[PDB]
Amino acid sequence: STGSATTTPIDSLDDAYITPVQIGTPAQTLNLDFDTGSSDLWVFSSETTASEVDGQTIYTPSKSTTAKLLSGATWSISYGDGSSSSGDVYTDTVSVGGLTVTGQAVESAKKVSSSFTEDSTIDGLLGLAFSTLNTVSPTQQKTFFDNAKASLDSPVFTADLGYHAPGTYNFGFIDTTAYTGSITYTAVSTKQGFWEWTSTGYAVGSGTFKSTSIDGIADTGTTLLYLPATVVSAYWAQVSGAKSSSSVGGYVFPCSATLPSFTFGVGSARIVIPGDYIDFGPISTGSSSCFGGIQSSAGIGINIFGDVALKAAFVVFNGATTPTLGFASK
Repeated sequence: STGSATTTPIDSLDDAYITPVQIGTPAQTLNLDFDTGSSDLWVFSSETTASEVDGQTIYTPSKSTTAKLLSGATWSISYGDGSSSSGDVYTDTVSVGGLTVTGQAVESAKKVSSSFTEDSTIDGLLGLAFSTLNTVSPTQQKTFFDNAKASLDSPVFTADLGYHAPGTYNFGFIDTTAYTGSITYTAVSTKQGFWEWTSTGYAVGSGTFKSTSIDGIADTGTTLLYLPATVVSAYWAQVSGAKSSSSVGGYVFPCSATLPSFTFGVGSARIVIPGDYIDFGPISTGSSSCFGGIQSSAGIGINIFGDVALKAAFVVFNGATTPTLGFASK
């Protein structure tokens, strides 16, 4: 089997991407944030504290003839951005782009943090990291991909995120028309539960490539590119007037600037992030100070190849017995 679904930016900045997901019988379609940095499929629901729902579409398990309470199971998750959610668990039928999993754990939120409430466009998350990170207790549950894997034509999914435009998540096949050149594959460590890999270096604009190993995670659920402070300083030094602002929470730059590109290495291959992908717009409405899309990972504890990086590539998440990651230009 295979599946193919379009993923759509939630706003004009590509702050996140939503993908429609069918849950239950009859189907209830929710728009979920596919997150290769976590491993829980959780949704706003009829159980979510009413004051914490503000415009989201909810899953109502009592209206699904295939929903079953997973007795005694609870979940609770905290994300790197400080947000969180928790609740109980159903199993139900879940379909993405024509690919169906029966008995998928659907984590129903009883509580969500303010950031989730305040974002009316995201109805929940669909985790695509390794199932070892799943938070369900006392019996850990499998991700949608893990459940689908054996049925897929090939044990892979691909992320093809757009810049200020829709893109595609495919399951079970590689669309050879979706990228240019070849796909370069690189080793993955699953030791921390992430799609963790090592970039071979970087360049800023038309500058020379610096060969240096940068361990980080391919994370579709993180907006920005978070890299070591040395790398980030080298980038922003090429933008007149750019500075790190403790008050704002990162590097800012004059909105009148033209940003240089940023290249990262995948083995001997190179992925170029155009400068415009690095612009996250005014820090507040009407400001002429703009927020940068490349930020320091110092104090995160890990480097994160988030959407800024991934949307410059066609990315293969290869879930073979020994997982790997592939990157192609597009």
